[PDB]
Amino acid sequence: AAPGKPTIAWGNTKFAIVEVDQAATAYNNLVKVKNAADVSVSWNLWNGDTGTTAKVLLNGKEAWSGPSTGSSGTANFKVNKGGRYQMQVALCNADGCTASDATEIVVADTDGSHLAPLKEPLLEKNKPYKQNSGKVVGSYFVEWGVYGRNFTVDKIPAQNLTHLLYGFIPICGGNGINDSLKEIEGSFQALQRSCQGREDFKVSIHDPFAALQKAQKGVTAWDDPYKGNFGQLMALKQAHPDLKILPSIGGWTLSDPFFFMGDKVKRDRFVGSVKEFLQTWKFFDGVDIAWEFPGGKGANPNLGSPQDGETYVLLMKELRAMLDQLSVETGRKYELTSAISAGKDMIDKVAYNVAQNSMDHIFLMSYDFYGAADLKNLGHQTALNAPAWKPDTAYTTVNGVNALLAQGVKPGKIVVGTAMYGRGWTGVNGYQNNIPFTGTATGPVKGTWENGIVDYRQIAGQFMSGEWQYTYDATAEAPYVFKPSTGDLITFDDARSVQAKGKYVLDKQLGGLFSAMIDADNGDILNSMNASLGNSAGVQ
Ligand SMILES: CC(=O)N[C@@H]1[C@@H](O)[C@H](O[C@@H]2O[C@H](CO)[C@@H](O)[C@H](O)[C@H]2NC(C)=O)[C@@H](CO)O[C@@H]1O
Ligand SMILES: *[C@@H]1O[C@H](CO)[C@@H](O)[C@H](O)[C@H]1NC(C)=O
Repeated sequence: AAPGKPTIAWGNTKFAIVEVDQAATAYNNLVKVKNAADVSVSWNLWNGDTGTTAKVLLNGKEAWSGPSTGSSGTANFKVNKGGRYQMQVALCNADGCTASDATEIVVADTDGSHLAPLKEPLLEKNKPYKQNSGKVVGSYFVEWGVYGRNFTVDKIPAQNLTHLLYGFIPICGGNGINDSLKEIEGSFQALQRSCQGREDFKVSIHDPFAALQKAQKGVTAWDDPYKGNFGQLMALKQAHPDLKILPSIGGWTLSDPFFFMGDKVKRDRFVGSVKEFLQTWKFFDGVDIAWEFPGGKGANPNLGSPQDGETYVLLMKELRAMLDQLSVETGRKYELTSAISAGKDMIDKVAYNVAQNSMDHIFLMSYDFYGAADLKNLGHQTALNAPAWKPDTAYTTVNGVNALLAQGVKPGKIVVGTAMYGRGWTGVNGYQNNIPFTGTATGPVKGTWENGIVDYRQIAGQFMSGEWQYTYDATAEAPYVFKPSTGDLITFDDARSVQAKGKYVLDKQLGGLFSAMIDADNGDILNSMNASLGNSAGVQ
């Protein structure tokens, strides 16, 4: 007679191709990429003959076979593809095979193949749009936004984006390499701990707790291998397979290492570490380079060289070559993008007409044109055009676009930036003709989280009532609010100025719109980005 029916032993059923060490702070130890997950199953036979061969089946296909030598057994084998499998133990003899009932096993991998889709309702004022314009609709999400801001990946209105950028991936390095981080309490030390035993100029993760270990919706079970932002982003990819999720390397305080990459030894090490990062974290779709900025004038006053423009072009070409190779190895398309200064002087330090051939999208940082760092020269921080009271204003969106086009950049490469926050001043005084910008300030406006910066959610929620004036400057295409009793003046984007940018993008055949930072919107800004680019209302 055929063997008795085996009973699968109670035991762990959750396995991982990329293993996470739960007691490690160094990135080198935190993540272990394997070629396959090590899976184990045991069984007992309570009734009948134990057979002569035991097999482990996954969805009916043998993953392991061995002699059946007694009433209990154990099998260890490898599984090289993530997902969920119906696992059975079968006992066989010459008279037949008898299979256990199925037990589901989970084999995790960093594409999120083991995760249920993270498909969350739109929150606040966000309304559904279809991504059918063919234009970029992008936004950055910041790693540390999950703390005080409480803005997690399940709050991203992901169906309303084509591109979600993750800020920010650091480049390893201590003294002289990441000195800009020392201005943020604890942050330089946090990077040194993440990078312990890891070569300078390789990428890492700045905050492994936020990125991988903090419990979040959909990744709360203790043995879920990937939690935090990365686990949720994997689940988000399962819900939105066409969303491009890009890691952004750099930003204001993590850009110092780029200034050393004129040394090809370092640049090669960096590019290779980016490839390894994308092979490790399969849910990412390419790389965004947020080097602030070639030539200097970013966070570090001691960095910047006339060589930086050449280094930037070489870096883009080598990144593209690495991504093209990764693409044909995987069958996937990978994107290379960069966030760049929108000032003409800064733009002209780089030959973007050359670099554009390596890049899918240029994220033009057409914001922060004015702010509390200068209390004497006030202006619109993210306007399309110059205002009527100063038509020679240098820092406008159009002037940045025009600087790129004049180099020879194709317009379809250029993604115009919108702000989901305001910048502002206090004590504005001595202005003429009811235009507060013609005055001078005494300090920064009180911020939501940081001095001189106010989330758009708070502008709409608190500063559009009471004593606050509201004015839309139709020449500049820029709104502003002003409280005369205290001289508080805030410059920001609203639905109308975003609409003007979207129409400008369509008219000039630009690439689309993007914002920083997604957590600060109440929905008004992203809704307008979508509508103004011609995306249809509804769900896809
Ligand atoms: C588009 C651009 O280059 N904007 C600059 C701002 O980024 C600078 O403010 C800095 O912003 C970063 C985040 O991007 C903060 O981490 C940093 O603390 C902040 N620094 C200061 C001094 O506010 C700004 C500084 O003058 O310069 C541009 O606006
Ligand atoms: C900007 O400064 C804030 C305040 O210290 C910090 O939280 C954040 O990491 C900085 N942003 C970037 C992109 O460096």
